[PDB]
Amino acid sequence: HALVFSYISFALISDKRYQKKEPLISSVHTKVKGIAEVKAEILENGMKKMVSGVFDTADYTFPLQGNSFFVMTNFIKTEGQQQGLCPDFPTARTICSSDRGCKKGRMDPQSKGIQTGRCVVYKERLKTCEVSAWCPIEEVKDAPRPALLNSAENFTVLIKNNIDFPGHNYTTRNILPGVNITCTFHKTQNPQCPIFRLGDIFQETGDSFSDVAIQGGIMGIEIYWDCNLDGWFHHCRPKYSFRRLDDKTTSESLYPGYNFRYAKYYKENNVEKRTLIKVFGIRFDILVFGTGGKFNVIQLAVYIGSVISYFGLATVF
Amino acid sequence: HALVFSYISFALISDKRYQKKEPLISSVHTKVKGIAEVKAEILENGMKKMVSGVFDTADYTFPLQGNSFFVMTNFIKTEGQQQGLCPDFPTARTICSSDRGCKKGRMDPQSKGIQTGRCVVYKERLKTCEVSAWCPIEEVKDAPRPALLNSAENFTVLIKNNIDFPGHNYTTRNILPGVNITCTFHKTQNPQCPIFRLGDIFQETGDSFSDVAIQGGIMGIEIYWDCNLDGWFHHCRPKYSFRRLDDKTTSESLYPGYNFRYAKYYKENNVEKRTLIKVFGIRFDILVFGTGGKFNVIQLAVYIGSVISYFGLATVF
Amino acid sequence: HALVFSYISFALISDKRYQKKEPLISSVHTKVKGIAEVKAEILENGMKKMVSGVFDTADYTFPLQGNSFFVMTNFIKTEGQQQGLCPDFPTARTICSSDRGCKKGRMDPQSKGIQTGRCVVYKERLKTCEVSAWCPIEEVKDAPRPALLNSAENFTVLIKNNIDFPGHNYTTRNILPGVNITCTFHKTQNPQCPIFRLGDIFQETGDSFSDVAIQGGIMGIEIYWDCNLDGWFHHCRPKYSFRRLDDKTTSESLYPGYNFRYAKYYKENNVEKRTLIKVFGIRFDILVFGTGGKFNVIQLAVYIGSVISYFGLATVF
Ligand SMILES: *[C@@H]1O[C@H](CO)[C@@H](O)[C@H](O)[C@H]1NC(C)=O
Ligand SMILES: *[C@@H]1O[C@H](CO)[C@@H](O)[C@H](O)[C@H]1NC(C)=O
Ligand SMILES: *[C@@H]1O[C@H](CO)[C@@H](O)[C@H](O)[C@H]1NC(C)=O
Ligand SMILES: *[C@@H]1O[C@H](CO)[C@@H](O)[C@H](O)[C@H]1NC(C)=O
Ligand SMILES: *[C@@H]1O[C@H](CO)[C@@H](O)[C@H](O)[C@H]1NC(C)=O
Ligand SMILES: *[C@@H]1O[C@H](CO)[C@@H](O)[C@H](O)[C@H]1NC(C)=O
Repeated sequence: HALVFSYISFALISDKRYQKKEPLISSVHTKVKGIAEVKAEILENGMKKMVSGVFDTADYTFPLQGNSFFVMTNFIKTEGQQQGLCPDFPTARTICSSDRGCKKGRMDPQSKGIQTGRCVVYKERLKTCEVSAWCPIEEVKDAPRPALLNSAENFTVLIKNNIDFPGHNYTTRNILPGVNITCTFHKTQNPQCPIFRLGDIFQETGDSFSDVAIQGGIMGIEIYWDCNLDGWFHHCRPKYSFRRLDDKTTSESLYPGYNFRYAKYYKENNVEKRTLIKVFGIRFDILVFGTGGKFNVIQLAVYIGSVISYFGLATVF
Repeated sequence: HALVFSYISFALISDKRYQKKEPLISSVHTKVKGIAEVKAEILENGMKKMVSGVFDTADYTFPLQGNSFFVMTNFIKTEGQQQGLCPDFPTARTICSSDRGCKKGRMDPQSKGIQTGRCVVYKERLKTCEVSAWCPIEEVKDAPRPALLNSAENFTVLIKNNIDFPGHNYTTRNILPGVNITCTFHKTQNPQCPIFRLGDIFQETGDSFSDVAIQGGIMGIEIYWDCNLDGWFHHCRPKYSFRRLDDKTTSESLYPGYNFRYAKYYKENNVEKRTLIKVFGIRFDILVFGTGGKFNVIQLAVYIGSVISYFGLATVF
Repeated sequence: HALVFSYISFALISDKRYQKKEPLISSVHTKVKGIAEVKAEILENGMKKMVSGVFDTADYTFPLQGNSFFVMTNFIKTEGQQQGLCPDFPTARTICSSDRGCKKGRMDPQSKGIQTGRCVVYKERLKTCEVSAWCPIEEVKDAPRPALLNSAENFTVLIKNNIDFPGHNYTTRNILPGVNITCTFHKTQNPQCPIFRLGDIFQETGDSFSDVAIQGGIMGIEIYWDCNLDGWFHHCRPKYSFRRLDDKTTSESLYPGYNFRYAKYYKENNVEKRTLIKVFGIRFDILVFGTGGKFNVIQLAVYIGSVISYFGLATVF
């Protein structure tokens, strides 16, 4: 009988039924470091071109917005586009035998322009449907074989997190004072180091960083706060985990990976022009979840409220 | 008497008091499709101008940041601005009879520059207060009558959501494998289709897409997760709803609609210049709320704790 | 004895144990107003330069993304950078006595380029390690003494918040209809005014706006919703508080303040060039927390469930 009430008291102790718990408030500030040297050969419009250059922080990333940041790992440039008419890029949907194959005004999800209803030669007696759009249309080409910014895994993101508990008067930050900032997070050797190498993140989740860096993906950093605001036992430290939020579908229809089309408008020869940059990379979403706990009498009097009935039926047997 | 305890047991079953519930973690990835052909006539500075051009994804949208994305539906361009002095645009506040009407250094919330304290002619013996700013000052003109990118309603946003339950070992995604991705969400015909036409969203909420697209607004996509992590009955699917978060005030003071001023800096003739683009559109905020539920003994022993007292008083009558 | 049951009933009344509480859904829309006149003298590469110009909304801010916005308060420009080789900027780590001091391919976290392994003169027989990068390398210089956009504190952010309670059928907005929008938030004189002067925010938190505006920081706006969805007593208004989320470390290693490196690519003389803008400012994170409360029988029958045991043991004494 009494051991049953020690099981109730156990449920209280271990389940922290005596504590009030409150959802944590998270603010995030991330600063990434590293530079990537890009020397590769890439064929554009059937002509080989040499891509050489250095990429510093400004060239491959922007500031954190909404608790997530992005790291361009690959890209494709289509310079000199300008408003006009041009034959769409040859694909199963763009290729026409005669003017009747193209319907004027038609626009297909794969096309970047509105059809003109006319069939015209793209190259060497091979005709696609003419469209109106930014010309010439970007190639329906795959990303470079090895990701141009393959060095991305060697980069290091420094994460600084500030968690607040409105219910209590308690606020704290990921980086406690006086810690040795020279470190690299390790599941075991540096569980509280806020410097994270990207390749390490991809290994922890068991995903090859290069593969994802070719077409892009969405990684995810989780920060757990099981904080105890009690004077007796008080613990409040983060728990870093890693999960690949990216879907990994691998189906043209579900737009696999992570990539977006960036536009850089400029004027040349009194003409309105636009360089189009298809950008691939990993987007890192930082997910911070917390629960603050303190001693509460009302919760112990309600838990007592249930335990006194449980006690009456326990004594009835 | 016993029917009272069947009412308690009912409250348990229907209220899921036996389950532990946990807040869901949401990651969002949105890819929008569609292109808008813009041919319209718009008067700038008293002179008619012809706006013709095609707008692809890159021209009217940027990537999702913070679980929300934006779709430019209208705009106004003020090309060639450069640092200098110019007479402010004529309005009830800018118009002066004499140099005494303007105070040097004064800046009014409607003005885009600091007054020079001098009264100067803007056009045809009509004087406004001279200011220092990007010159010439953007017209205090209304947005184009029909939204230039009125085609926006025909666009389709594909939403991909990944929800995780840290408490459990359970993670899932909006798009289950093998589904027919060729679809358009319908309240009844496609409750799980993640392709959403914008016009459909505006109809569901009962707002004309054109009206909002003229001056801009903030729409809102809600995704409900009432997931049951029990082995007996396990359900975990999203519930799409639509709500217009935009205020719809219609008062100059409350800055109605959604619009922002974008700056494009460029150099011409060894001069620093800036094209100013007032941008109008709908911002789409994706709100994902979830609750995961599993069987918990401590909660059933505490609910039992209350139900045994309720039982004692029920028997006392 | 009975006073004990009035203490239980008190815990019910004051703790609102009879109510079901639900987490609030927050949407935020912020429009900032103000313009800053920048006239200052700043030395670049050992030569004095005069920075004069006006800065309107477009020049110093972008739209809210993820419930936070940014206000550039200071900056440093490095115009004309272009891909090439150049001697790194002289610092304790870049300075070399001989070619042996530099290792080819080496890249240090402070460096913005990959070393060429060669020691070259930066200026006046003082040699740094040659690197490949955007040349010339940005100066390792401190921000301007008084923040160029020191006027930032006089700016006014208008915040418009829309909170929804999915559980109930209840939705509301920060700005109730018909209120006098002409106001400035005051802890006591305007607790519901949604116009916030920045300097006021920094004073409330007890931080000098100028100091933070020199190197940058992360401020934080909190909006409390302790809403009561009961018909008897119904209150649903926001509670504005201010907290400095910024860390304030003041250690080179922890990247103190708030600043990022922005890149503006342009072409000159058939050459690829890049103006680099180190941007400093305050990022304002808007934290909205809410709890909606209504009357619930199941919660009053479970609280009664605990209170009937508490009653039995109370009577046992
Ligand atoms: C990344 O760094 C490792 C050393 O940690 C090096 O062996 C490897 O070659 C580097 N890879 C790239 C692409 O820079
Ligand atoms: C930090 O740790 C590294 C070794 O990981 C050591 O070389 C360095 O001296 C330490 N610095 C401080 C300040 O403790
Ligand atoms: C949008 O598409 C519909 C067909 O679904 C068409 O009737 C309508 O004219 C289109 N409107 C615009 C502005 O493209
Ligand atoms: C998907 O559904 C459409 C009809 O809505 C049909 O035409 C198409 O063949 C289907 N595809 C698959 C793979 O089921
Ligand atoms: C800010 O405004 C105050 C008046 O409210 C004025 O006294 C002060 O000089 C202004 N400072 C700047 C930097 O504009
Ligand atoms: C708003 O209050 C100000 C004083 O703070 C007053 O001058 C103005 O007339 C008021 N406007 C309205 C519409 O109440």
